[PDB]
Amino acid sequence: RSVARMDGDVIIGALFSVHHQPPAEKVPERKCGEIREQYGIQRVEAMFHTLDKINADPVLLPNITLGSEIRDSCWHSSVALEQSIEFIRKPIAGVIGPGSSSVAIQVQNLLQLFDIPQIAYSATSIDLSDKTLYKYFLRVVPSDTLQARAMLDIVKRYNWTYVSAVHTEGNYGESGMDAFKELAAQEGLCIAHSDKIYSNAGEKSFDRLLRKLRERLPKARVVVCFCEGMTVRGLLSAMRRLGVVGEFSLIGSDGWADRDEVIEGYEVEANGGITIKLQSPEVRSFDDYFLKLRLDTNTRNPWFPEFWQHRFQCRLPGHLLENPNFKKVCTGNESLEENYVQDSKMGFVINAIYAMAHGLQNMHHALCPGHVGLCDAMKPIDGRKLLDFLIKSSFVGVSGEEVWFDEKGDAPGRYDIMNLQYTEANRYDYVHVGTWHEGVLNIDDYKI
Amino acid sequence: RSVARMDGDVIIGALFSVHHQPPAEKVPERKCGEIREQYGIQRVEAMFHTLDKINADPVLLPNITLGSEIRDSCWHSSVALEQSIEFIRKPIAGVIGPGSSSVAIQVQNLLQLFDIPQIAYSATSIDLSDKTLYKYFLRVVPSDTLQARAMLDIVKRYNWTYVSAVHTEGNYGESGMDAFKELAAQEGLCIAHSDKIYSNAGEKSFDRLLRKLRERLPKARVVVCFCEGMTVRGLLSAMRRLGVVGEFSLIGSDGWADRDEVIEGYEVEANGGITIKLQSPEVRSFDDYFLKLRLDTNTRNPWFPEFWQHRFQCRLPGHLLENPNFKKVCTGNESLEENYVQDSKMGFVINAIYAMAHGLQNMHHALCPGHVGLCDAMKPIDGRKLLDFLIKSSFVGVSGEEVWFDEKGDAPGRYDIMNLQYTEANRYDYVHVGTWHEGVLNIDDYKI
Ligand SMILES: N[C@@H](CCC(=O)O)C(=O)O
Ligand SMILES: N[C@@H](CCC(=O)O)C(=O)O
Ligand SMILES: [Gd]
Ligand SMILES: [Gd]
Ligand SMILES: [Gd]
Repeated sequence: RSVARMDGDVIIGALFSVHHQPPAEKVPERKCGEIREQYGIQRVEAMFHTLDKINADPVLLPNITLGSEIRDSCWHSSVALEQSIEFIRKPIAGVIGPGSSSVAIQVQNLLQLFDIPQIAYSATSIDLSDKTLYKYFLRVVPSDTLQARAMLDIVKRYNWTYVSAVHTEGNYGESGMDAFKELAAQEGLCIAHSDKIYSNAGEKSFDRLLRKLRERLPKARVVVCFCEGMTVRGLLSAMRRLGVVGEFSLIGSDGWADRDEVIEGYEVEANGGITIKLQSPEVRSFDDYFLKLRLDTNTRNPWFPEFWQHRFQCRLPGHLLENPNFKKVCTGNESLEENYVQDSKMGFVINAIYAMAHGLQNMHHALCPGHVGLCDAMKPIDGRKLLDFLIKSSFVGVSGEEVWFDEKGDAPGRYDIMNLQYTEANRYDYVHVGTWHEGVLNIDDYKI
Repeated sequence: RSVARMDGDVIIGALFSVHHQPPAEKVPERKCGEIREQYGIQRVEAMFHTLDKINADPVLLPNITLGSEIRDSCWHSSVALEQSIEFIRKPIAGVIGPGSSSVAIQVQNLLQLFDIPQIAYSATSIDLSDKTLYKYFLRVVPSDTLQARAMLDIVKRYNWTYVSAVHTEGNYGESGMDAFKELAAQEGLCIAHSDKIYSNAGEKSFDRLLRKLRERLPKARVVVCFCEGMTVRGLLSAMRRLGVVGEFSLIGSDGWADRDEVIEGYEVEANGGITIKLQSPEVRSFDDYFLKLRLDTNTRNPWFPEFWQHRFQCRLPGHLLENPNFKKVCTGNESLEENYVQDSKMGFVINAIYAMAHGLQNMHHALCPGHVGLCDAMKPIDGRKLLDFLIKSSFVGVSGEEVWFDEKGDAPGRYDIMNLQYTEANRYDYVHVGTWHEGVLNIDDYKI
C-alpha cells in the first residue's frame, strides 16, 4: 500500500525507508513507525529528480524514458519482503536498495530467482561480496573490509589497548565486528566487554547494556560501535536516564556518520565522539530541487502530505492522512529550509540510479545498434544480460567521483573521520578532522 | 519440478532434502546434488505412510482426508525458497519442515506473510524461539539452549580446560556456538582455536581448517563441533588426505548423532568420538512399510526410480531418469534390507505430522461442533486460528512420547550421548553410553 509511480518505457523499482521499523510487538501485523525525511522523503524525491534529468538528457538514453515504482521498506526484512513480492506479481528492470544489509540479503534472496539486478547505496556488508550466493547484487559503495581496518588504525593511533565492543543485531553489525575482532586478534588488542542488541529493543535492554559497559570501567573507556544510528541513539538515551556523562570514548561506524538525527536532543552525552563516514560530497543540485517543493504542486509523491504535517507540526483538515497529534492547521507556505540537513548518503543514492542508466545504455549499444529506441532485442529486457553490462560499466558520478565495479560487484571508496565537538559558538557539530584511503590514516591532531 | 502429490480435503505441504545441496558453482542455476535416502526418500515415504494411517483411523479426523504436496529443498535456502513460492502461487494448510535452521528461517520469512503455520522436526536453533519474528513457527524438538548446556557438562566431566571450537557456517552452528562460548566464559573455560566453514566448501578449505587445528596441538586436543554431518565428514576427509589419526577428541552436536552416512568410509579417523543425539526411539512401524516397497508398485513417489538405481547401482533402460554411471540393468527384485539404517530423526518426522493432524482436530471440535466433516467455518481453513490450536495441542507420540508446545512453539526433549568405538567384532558402531535430562548428565564411565 501507498506506492510512488512514474510511467515510462523502462521501469526501475526502488526501496526506501519511508518510515521507521515496526515496534517489536507490531512486526507480525507489519505496521510501520513514523515518517522519515533523510532516509525516506529525500530519497524518494532524489529518485524522481534524477529521472527527470536523465529523461531530459540527450546523450544518456536518447529516446528512452525511465519510469519508476518506489516502495516503502520501513527498514525491515519482513515489510521489504512483502513489497518485493509486489515487484514480481510493465515488468521491473532492476531494484535500487534497500538500505540495511540484512534487509538487502532478504530482497536479494528473492530477486535473484527472477533474474533482476539489484544495486545498493548503503549496504556495506562483506557477506554481499560473495557472488555464488548473491550473483545479482552490486553496489556503488565498498564493503566493510576497509572500514574495520580503518577503525583499528584509529585505536592504534591513540594507543588504546583495552576497548569494549558493541554492535547492532543483524548481518551488518555482526559481519563488521567479526572482521574487527579478527584484526584485533592479530594486533594483540584485547576486547574487554562484548555485546549486541537490536535497534528497536526496549529501553530496559539498553539500561542493561549500558550497565554492563560501566562495570568494566575505568580501564575500559573506549567503546567501538559498529552500530546503526538508532542503536547509538538508544545508548545515548540510556546515558540520560541514568545520569552519566563523558564516561566513554565512542567510536562508531558509518551507521553514525555525520547524521544529525542520531544525536538530536542528546548532544551532551554524545560530545567527544569520533565517527566514520563514506566520502560523499553533499549534492549541490538536490538542495535546489527539494527546497522548492510545495504541498500543492507535489503530487507524484504520495507520502508527501503525511510528511508535510509531521515536518511542521500541523494537520491537514479533512485529509485522509490527517495527523491527530497536532491541532493547528497547515498554512501550506512553510519553508523546508528551516532545520534542513541533506541526507549524508544522498550522493550514493544518485549514482546508484546512474549506474542503472548507463547499464541500459551499454546494453542498447550492443543489442540494439544503430536503433533509436528499444528494439526486438530489448523487448523484454533480459536481466541476466543486464547484469553483465552493469558490472562492465564505468562513469563520472553526479559530483565528479569515479564509479566502476569489480568482479564482486563492489565499488571503490574512502572514508572521512569525524569528531563531534562544541564549536566556538553555542552549537555542537561534526568537524572534518581526517581521512582514510588505502591503508593510509591521516588524522589532524590539533583539531581534536 | 518433480513434486510428490496426494489429493484429499486438507492438503499439508512438506519440504524434505531429497538431494544434497548444489555445489558452490551451481547455486545460481540451482542444480541439486545426488539422491538421498535417510534425509530424502525415507522422509517422503514416512509422509505418505503416516497419512494412510491417519486417513484410516476412525478417531483422528473422522471423515476428513489429509492430502499432501511434497517438495524438494535440496537443503538450501535458495531452492527451498523457490519451492515455497509454488506453495503460494486446493490451498495449503501448513508446512512440515524444512530441515536446516537457516533454511527454516528463510521459508518462515515467507510463509508468515500468508498466515501458514510451519512445524519443523530437525530445526533446533534458539533464534526460532523468538515469536515476534517467527510467529507462525513451532517444532516437536527443543531448542539448543539445552544441547549447548549438555556439551559443556561433558567437557567439565573429563576436566578438559583447553578446547578448540568449530561450527558450520549458518544460523545453526553459529547460534549454537555463541550459546556455548557464553557458558564457557562463565565457567572459566578457555577457547583455544576458533573457526567456521560451510558444508560444501572445497577440500582445500578443509585442508586449511585441519591445519589450523593441528597447530594448536598438543595442548588443544579436544574439539567441539556444533557442526552438520557433511561438515564433520569433510573434516574426516581432510584427516585422510593428510595422514593424521587419533590426534583429536571430537565432540559433535546432533548434526552428527548416530548417523552412519557421516562416518561411512572414514571409521578409522572417526573412532573415539563422542556425539549428541535427540532421544528418539527407532520407529518399529516404518521398517515394515519401507522394506516392503517395490519399484513396480510405488508410483506416488516420483523420485523413487532415481533412488532405486543409485540404491543398488544399476540403471533403468529407456527410462527418463536413466542413470549414466552404472551399466548393469536393474532386476527389480533387489532387497532394500541390505545395508538398511533408519533415519535417526524418523520419530520426529512422524510426530510433526500428527501435530498437524490434532491441530485440525481441535479446530474442528471448536469451529464445526457436531458436524461430521468440514463445515462453513473451516472453508477455507484460517491459518491464524490454526496457529492457536496447534500451540494448544498435546498428544501421545507414535512411539509413546509426550508431545506439547509452550508459548514459544518449542517442545520438551532430552539427549542420548553416543560413543563411536570398535566393538568386539570387526565393526565400528555408535554405542549408547549416557543421557542428559534437565541439567542431569549421567555418563557410564566403564563403557567408554
Ligand atoms: N552500512 C549499513 C547502513 C548504514 C546506514 O545507512 O545507516 C548497512 O549496510 O547496514
Ligand atoms: N539441528 C540442525 C540439523 C541437524 C540435522 O538434521 O542434521 C539444524 O537445526 O540445523
Ligand atoms: Gd557471530
Ligand atoms: Gd553540520
Ligand atoms: Gd548402529
